[PDB]
Amino acid sequence: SKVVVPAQGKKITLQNGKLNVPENPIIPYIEGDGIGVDVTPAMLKVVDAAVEKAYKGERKISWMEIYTGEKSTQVYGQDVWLPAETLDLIREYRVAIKGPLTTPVGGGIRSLNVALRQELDLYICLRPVRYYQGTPSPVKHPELTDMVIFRENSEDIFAGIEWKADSADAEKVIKFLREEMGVKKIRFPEHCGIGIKPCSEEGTKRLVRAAIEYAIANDRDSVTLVHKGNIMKFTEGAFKDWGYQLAREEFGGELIDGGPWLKVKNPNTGKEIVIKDVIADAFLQQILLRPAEYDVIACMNLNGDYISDALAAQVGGIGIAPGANIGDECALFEATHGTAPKYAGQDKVNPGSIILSAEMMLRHMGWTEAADLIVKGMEGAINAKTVTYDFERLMDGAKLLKCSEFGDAIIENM
Amino acid sequence: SKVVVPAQGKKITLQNGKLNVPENPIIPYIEGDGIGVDVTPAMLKVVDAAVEKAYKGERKISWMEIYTGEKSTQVYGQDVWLPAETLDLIREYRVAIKGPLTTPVGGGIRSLNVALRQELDLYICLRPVRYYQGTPSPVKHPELTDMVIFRENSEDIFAGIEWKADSADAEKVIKFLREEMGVKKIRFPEHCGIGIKPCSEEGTKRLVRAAIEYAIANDRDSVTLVHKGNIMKFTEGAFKDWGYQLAREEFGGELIDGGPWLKVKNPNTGKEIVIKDVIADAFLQQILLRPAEYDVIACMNLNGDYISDALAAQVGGIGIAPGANIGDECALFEATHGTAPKYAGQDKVNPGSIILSAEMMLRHMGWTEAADLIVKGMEGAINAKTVTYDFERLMDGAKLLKCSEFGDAIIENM
Ligand SMILES: NC(=O)c1ccc[n+]([C@@H]2O[C@H](COP(=O)([O-])OP(=O)(O)OC[C@H]3O[C@@H](n4cnc5c(N)ncnc54)[C@H](OP(=O)(O)O)[C@@H]3O)[C@H](O)[C@H]2O)c1
Ligand SMILES: NC(=O)c1ccc[n+]([C@@H]2O[C@H](COP(=O)([O-])OP(=O)(O)OC[C@H]3O[C@@H](n4cnc5c(N)ncnc54)[C@H](OP(=O)(O)O)[C@@H]3O)[C@H](O)[C@H]2O)c1
Ligand SMILES: [Mg+2]
Ligand SMILES: [Mg+2]
Repeated sequence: SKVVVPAQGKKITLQNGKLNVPENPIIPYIEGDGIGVDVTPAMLKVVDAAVEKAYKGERKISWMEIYTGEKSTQVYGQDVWLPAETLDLIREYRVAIKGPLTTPVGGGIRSLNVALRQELDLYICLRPVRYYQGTPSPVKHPELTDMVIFRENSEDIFAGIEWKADSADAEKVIKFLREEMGVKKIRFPEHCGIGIKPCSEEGTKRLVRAAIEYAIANDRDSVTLVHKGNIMKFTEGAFKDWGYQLAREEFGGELIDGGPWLKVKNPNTGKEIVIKDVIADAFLQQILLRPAEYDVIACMNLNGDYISDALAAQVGGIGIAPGANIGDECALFEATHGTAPKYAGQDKVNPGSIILSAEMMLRHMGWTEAADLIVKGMEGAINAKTVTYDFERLMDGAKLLKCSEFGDAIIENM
Repeated sequence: SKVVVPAQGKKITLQNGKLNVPENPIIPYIEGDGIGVDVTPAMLKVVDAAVEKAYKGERKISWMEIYTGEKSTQVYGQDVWLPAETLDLIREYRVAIKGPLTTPVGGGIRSLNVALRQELDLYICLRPVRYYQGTPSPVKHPELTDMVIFRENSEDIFAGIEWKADSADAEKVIKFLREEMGVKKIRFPEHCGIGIKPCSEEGTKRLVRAAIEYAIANDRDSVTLVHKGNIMKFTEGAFKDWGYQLAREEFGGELIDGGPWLKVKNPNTGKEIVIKDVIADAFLQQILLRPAEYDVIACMNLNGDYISDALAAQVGGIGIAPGANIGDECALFEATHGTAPKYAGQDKVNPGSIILSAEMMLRHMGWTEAADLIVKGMEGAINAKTVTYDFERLMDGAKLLKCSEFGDAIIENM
């Protein structure tokens, strides 16, 4: 079983919290299915470029291609979707990036995107949403949005703990719930599917710990812990409580008058981070209406997904939203959208998303220089309204660049 | 125990599917907590008015006040929140309307709004969202939105089947799941809260049956069954399947090419209703972006809540959104927002919501005449931009009417 590791580079090492990043590291990349094949090459080009421009030849990346999804079955024999070589390599190599993956209906396989995340314990799904100036938006003021969404990745209904309607198993479960648990509340027990939803002190606390720290480090204004927690009192309602607990405990939360909101004092800055909560259904409105009062946000798995895609449409770029799956031993950055099964190979989709994800990646390695070079190029291209189809078609005379040509525009604006 | 039933009217009867509505019916109303006290009187005024104007004195309503929430404890002794007199009366009287209710933290009581709905088996939460012309909206084209949200009310995580983190009970459940069910997937079993999520053939099918029928009767264009069903395969993924099944089965769905979408032929009209699906997280974007392609929509409990409040902010009026809880033996219309615990008694909040809900109510009784009178008055007031605070404060010189005065403006525009 083999992936040709490049003879040109050196592994990144995690020397106790410190990510030791060499000058020529091996960073693995999973290509993708559909436009993964378009998108990815645009990414490598702009990344390699940002690296040349910034460090004037000193540093560079030995990209190692790994396999997952469609390609895995082709390379490893169709029956293999997520081989382990891939799981080790991400762990071992420390930082990895990926294009879009598809999960095959038919053979009882759960979401490949979620399989990677759960398996590698990448419990922090980091999703930042902000308005690049000149991006055609459906809302009046897309510029008021600049949020950093911290979504729990290892729990919630998203785990995959469910028994099919009428299976002997679901059947056994209902017998348990009613017979033993006293659940006189499942409305129609016959042919009823059951899903399970967990929330631990551990899972929520480790997530919030991460979120507040991001706030302190980047001097953010607040941390909003969202939860549909007045109905789900012991899962979501406990998300809120443990989060507040943590802010008080580990960070020194002072009460803002009669509660429940806290105050965390930013050591490095003197400013005080407001720790507050907002119920999920009411939050979905608050973000269209008073979006300038939210900054960093902590969520469970389900709401995090919903809030990311909701916030990403208002600021236009559903096609340019970046994402990171972060855990303790490694990290996996990714493209947050499909490949569009009709567009593959046509060199037509917006390659923004994967590009910003590499931007996030490059920043995480400590190459802050190549990072803002990429983001500046991005704004350059967009502002010059010489953009890709998805944007071009809502713009008053934008030049229509293809995927690759767009990557180029980014290099031209660095 | 007593509610003074009015000597002035006659009960509505449900004579087998046909709602026999007298000329002077007794329609019960639950006032509300906080602005329930503002809002409600505005409603009764405009309703009584619509009824005078339309039927020229012939018909009228003997309003019977019932009790739930804060008021219940006052009238019935504080310890009683949802007395049964109230539960019978709604059933017996057939149609009831309500203001906002609050649920007390502290005494282990679940949501009063959800208690009523579950208890009376009002399994259809009907939530229509459309743009009244002149309502200050945060999106560029709030006018493209005209959806009728059919949300499942008796199932989903919303049932209240959960065991607190660390309780002996949750503890027993985890032992079951891992020991007996082979669930090597609850990430941190220690101090983990567990919620339960069911979905029956029965619950989803009865909901979709209702939704499509609404489409046929009102000549709607399509029925979008939404579901986060590629991760929740046996609850949400089964919502989708059973729904399609129903459309094929009971309504005669023909396939649109290679699937999965169907075609239901509107008997009364010749037009063909498209039955399609959209995954939940992708739907939350599609509604900001291509909102004109969605019409009627079927949902489970959780997504229905999220989609209602999401759609209601884009079309501005989060404060004017109406709602209906419909079941087989009775129906309960309601105000879909809070009372704002700082605004109560100040005669300041927008009374739209409760007013439209009575509009919906009046329509359901068969008084289609009083119904569009109210909605025409509504548009009149708003268009004349002589509106309430919440609207007035985003309008270029609107006259600032108080709650009551606004009710009046509605009567002035009929
Ligand atoms: N993180 C991920 O890798 C990820 C996440 C979710 C789903 N997927 C997958 O991708 C698949 C493809 O099918 P779908 O079409 O149903 O996917 P989808 O991702 O929901 O599609 C979103 C659509 O919006 C537009 N948009 C978003 N990405 C764009 C881009 N790169 N360039 C231009 N405009 C963009 C395109 O509109 P048009 O289609 O109209 O051009 C695009 O196809 C499956 O849905 C799913 O397995 C992958
Ligand atoms: N269907 C229901 O009866 C229902 C549903 C949900 C919650 N509630 C309850 O109501 C409570 C009150 O607290 P909350 O303030 O947190 O409630 P909330 O309903 O989330 O508050 C929404 C806020 O948006 C604005 N808005 C919505 N209703 C309005 C109206 N009638 N007039 C003018 N603008 C309007 C007001 O802004 P400002 O507050 O800034 O003025 C309003 O208070 C509890 O949240 C909850 O138990 C009742
Ligand atoms: Mg998602
Ligand atoms: Mg709601």
